[PDB]
Amino acid sequence: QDKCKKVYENYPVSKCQLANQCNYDCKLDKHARSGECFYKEKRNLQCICDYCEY
Repeated sequence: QDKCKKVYENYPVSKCQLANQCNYDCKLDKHARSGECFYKEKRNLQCICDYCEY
């Protein structure tokens, strides 16, 4: 179970609404190729990073 994408310890759900945020941050702290947001729990939200492409 590698998964090019990795879940962030804890990210802001509100700011997650903006893809430019999750990516910018993910590629800033994690320095990952990219970063997107996922829909966890019933309403809660999560932010996952990306370390691959194509």
